[PDB]
Amino acid sequence: MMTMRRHLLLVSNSTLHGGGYLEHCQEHILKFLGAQVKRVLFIPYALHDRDAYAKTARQKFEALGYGLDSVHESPDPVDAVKKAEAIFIGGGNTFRLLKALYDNDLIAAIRKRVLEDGVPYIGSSAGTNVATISINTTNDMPIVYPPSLKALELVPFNINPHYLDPGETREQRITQYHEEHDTPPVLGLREGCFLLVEGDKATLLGITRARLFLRGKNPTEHEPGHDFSFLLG
Amino acid sequence: MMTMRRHLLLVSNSTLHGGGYLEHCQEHILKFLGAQVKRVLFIPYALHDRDAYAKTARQKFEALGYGLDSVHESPDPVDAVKKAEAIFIGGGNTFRLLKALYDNDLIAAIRKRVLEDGVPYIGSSAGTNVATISINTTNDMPIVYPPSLKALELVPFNINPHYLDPGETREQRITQYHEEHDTPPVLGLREGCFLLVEGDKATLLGITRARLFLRGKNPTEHEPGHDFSFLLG
Ligand SMILES: [Ca+2]
Ligand SMILES: [Ca+2]
Ligand code: NA
Ligand code: NA
Ligand code: NA
Ligand code: NA
Ligand code: NA
Ligand code: NA
Repeated sequence: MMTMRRHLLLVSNSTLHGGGYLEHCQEHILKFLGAQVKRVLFIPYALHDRDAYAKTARQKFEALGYGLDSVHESPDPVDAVKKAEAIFIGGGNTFRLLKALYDNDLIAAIRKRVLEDGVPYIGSSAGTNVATISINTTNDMPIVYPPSLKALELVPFNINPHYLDPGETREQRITQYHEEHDTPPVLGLREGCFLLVEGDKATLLGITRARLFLRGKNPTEHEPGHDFSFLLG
Repeated sequence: MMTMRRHLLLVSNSTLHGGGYLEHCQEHILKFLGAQVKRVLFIPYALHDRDAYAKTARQKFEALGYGLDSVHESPDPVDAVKKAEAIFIGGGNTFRLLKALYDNDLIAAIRKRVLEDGVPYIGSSAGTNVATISINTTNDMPIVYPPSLKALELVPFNINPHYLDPGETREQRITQYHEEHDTPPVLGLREGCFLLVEGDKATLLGITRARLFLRGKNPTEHEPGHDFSFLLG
């Protein structure tokens, strides 16, 4: 099941304005990866300049004591995922990222490595969206067309990153999704939120609150430290 | 060709805050439809409560002197489009609207009625997006998955409605689209803009400016009255 195998750190936003790349989440990255991970595999596909993206991510991970391989430098991305000790999918355009995961045959390979082999997964922004059941609640523009909005399904609910309190407001847009048939919960992570998933346990971390939307129900609001395990099953 | 057959009125936004539904565009609706049109066929699919939407649109069109039929009350939507004297597609969620046009077999039927038979088409917001080549530059959330982002193709360029001057800014999001291969121009219509297309002529109307994005180029900015015929070919 998920109990001994799933490890996810799902970050809303990579950079606090004025802060460094991954700075506000760096302590929980260290605790999450530990020293049993030596190199992280980065997926840069959400941004167009993958070389510049990978160089940026590498500088930060090397500072934290990890090597960084970018899948876009491997001749065989599936093999790179097969060998990964940890996977980090960064932010950018969520549709570009999801289409690239399908185009490179990485949906099944990443799900396998994370949920079957127990490899830790870090997402930020678009990379948090693609950890979820689907990208239905992204904020991004549909600049390309993936073959489905279904994503890695590492968790069975949706996430709206960089959730924004009151052109439809964010809650209005999420309410329309919940007009659709049988749609799953939508966890609104504000900019300072991250969700740590360890097996069947999920915990809100960071310094901002998260707003939980359920179909047909009034949203319920949740403080850092909040137990979200019930969203997993 | 388009010269004697295409008639489009593409509105960015249906309601100015504080104003009435379609009030800021009502003079150009009257001039566009004339008295040779007696009834308008409404497509309400962008919103969930289609009955309430149709009642709202009908009140406004009846005030302007037109009957209003809603396709969602016809037993055969294709037949309703075949018989329409004019088509109005209103705002709501663009993905819900486009998927519903495909689900109801209306993409080919509306293109035929407008571009081959010369029936006038009015779009607002989501209904302006679906008049274009594709919905790649919508602002809306992907709450459902149409089978393609290709739309009615009544014009060969993209439109970003409710364009917003400086979470990626609007220009940043459009610039990412133009990182993609061979993407067409993106006309940014601000809230007060509408585009009148008559055959091979296109004219910006209203009381706000429009910002034109071309792949690899600095955006060029355009005053009401501006001739956009070059975007059509
Ligand atoms: Ca997003
Ligand atoms: Ca839109
Ligand atoms: Na994004
Ligand atoms: Na694998
Ligand atoms: Na999601
Ligand atoms: Na909309
Ligand atoms: Na037709
Ligand atoms: Na468009």
